[PDB]
Amino acid sequence: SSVFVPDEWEVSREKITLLRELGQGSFGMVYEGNARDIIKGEAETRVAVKTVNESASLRERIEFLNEASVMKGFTCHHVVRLLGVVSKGQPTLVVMELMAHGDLKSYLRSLRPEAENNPGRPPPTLQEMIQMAAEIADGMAYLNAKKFVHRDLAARNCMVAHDFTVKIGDFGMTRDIYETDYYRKGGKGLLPVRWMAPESLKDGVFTTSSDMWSFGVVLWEITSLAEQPYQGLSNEQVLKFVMDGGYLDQPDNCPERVTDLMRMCWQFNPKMRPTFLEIVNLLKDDLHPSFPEVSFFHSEENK
Ligand code: EMC
Ligand code: EMC
Repeated sequence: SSVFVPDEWEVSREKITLLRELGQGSFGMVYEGNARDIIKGEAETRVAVKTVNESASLRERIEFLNEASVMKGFTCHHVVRLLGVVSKGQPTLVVMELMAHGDLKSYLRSLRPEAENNPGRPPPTLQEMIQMAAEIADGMAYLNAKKFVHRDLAARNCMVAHDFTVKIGDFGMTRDIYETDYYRKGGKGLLPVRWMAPESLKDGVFTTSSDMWSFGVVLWEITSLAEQPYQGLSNEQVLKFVMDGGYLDQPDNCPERVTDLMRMCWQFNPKMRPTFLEIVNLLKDDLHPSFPEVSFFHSEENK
């Protein structure tokens, strides 16, 4: 059932130029490209362009476009957004905003003291960490408001803009440089075990509450510059540790307010964990002045 985006979201094919491949997405390759006159005030804009694999069935091709129509309804400064779609002709293209600094996991790793790709920037300050935290929690609040359960929130699944704003978004690369971030629990499916709440591991259920747990892990990744959670434990060990009530070690030289927030996320009982809106409420008093201008939290949409 092909459901198409509004006229405003259709992009003339001639306005998109694919430049190089960024990597694999759920339906196929993702490319970095240029889109002309796609954003007001900009003659050209760097974008990420998704396509469906040429081996995909018609059904999968239709599903690829229908998903873009869904993603079209996710409009929040703290969520990577759909800029447009070339639905007519082959191949169909879903144009997404390109985050200048890529995913958060790779960005954090580049900030390490001896990283070869170190931007010449210092690891995030307390202030920047709290800002990132509120942006992530805010985008997740928006998504949860849309009844979306991420199921794989992690720094690898967040992206960094040119001004360092962190947004919820990923192309669909479970298998990538981060394949090791997933494990076939019981020889079954690939699960992001080191990011999963104890109840998800034990019963396979995922909720916004399990998303909150993962959010705590993301905060932890910011503090550790994205080390592997429970790096000293094997996948099997992580399963037992976490199901037994274990959680990550409180980061060093980090305020009680922050570590406590992390501890709340890691509450064993999902019911005891904060909601994403509560997370933002908790950090709202010390954020960049633009925050109220763009957050779902301070929006008329937060109902
Ligand atoms: C303004 C809703 Hg993120
Ligand atoms: C990344 C500051 Hg506790």
